[PDB]
Amino acid sequence: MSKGEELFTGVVPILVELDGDVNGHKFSVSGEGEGDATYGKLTLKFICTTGKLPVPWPTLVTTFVQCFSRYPDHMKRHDFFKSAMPEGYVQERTIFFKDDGNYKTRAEVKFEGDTLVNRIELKGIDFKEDGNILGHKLEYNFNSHNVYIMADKQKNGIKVNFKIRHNIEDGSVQLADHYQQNTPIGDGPVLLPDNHYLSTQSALSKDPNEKRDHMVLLEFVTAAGI
Repeated sequence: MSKGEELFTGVVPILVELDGDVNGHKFSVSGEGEGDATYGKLTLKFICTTGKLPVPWPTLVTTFVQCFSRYPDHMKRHDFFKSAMPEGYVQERTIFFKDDGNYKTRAEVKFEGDTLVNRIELKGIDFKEDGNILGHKLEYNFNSHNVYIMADKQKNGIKVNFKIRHNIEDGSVQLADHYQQNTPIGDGPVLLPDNHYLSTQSALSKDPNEKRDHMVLLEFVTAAGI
C-alpha cells in the first residue's frame, strides 16, 4: 500500500540539472546516474557544463533525491519522499555558511517518464571573494551525519534541518547550516511522518578519464530513529 513505493522497486535512472549564480558567478551542472532505494544506494556523476565550477564541489552535494533513502520495513509509513511520486515535490533550501555567504535553492523532484529528475536553480549571495568557498579552501571529502525530519501540517509536507561540517585544508572546519522545506507537487495524498532522521554517508571521487570539471558521488542513506 503505497503510491510511490512501487516506483522504487528496482534501479531508477536519475537526471540532475542545476542553474546557479553565486555572487554573479554563473554556471551550470548536469548529472546522470542511478538509485536503488532497496539498498539506499545512489551513484551520480556531475559535470560543470559552463567550464570550471565557481564554488567547491563539496558545497553542492546536498543540493544535487532523498526518495532513494532506504526506509526499514517498520518505518515505511514515514516515507514522505516516495509517497509524493510520481507527481513529485518541491525541495527548497537556505544554506548558511558560517562567517560567509548563503545559498538559496529551489528544486523540483519528479519522474519524467521513467527517469527521476532533479531540476534546480541556485542563488548564492554575500560570499567572501576570499572565503573558504570562493577561496576554494575546502577539502574534497564529506563526513557522515544525520538529517532530521519532522512533519509540517496535516496534508502538507516536511521540514528538515541539519548541519554539514566541511573540512578546511588547515584542519579547521566550515559549517553549513541547512534549512529545508518539502512540498508535494500535486493535490494527491502524501505520507506525513513522525520525527525521525536519516543517516547519510557519502564518498566523493574523481573519474580519471574525465577531462571536464566534475564530481563522482556515491551516497548511502538509511532512515532511523524509530
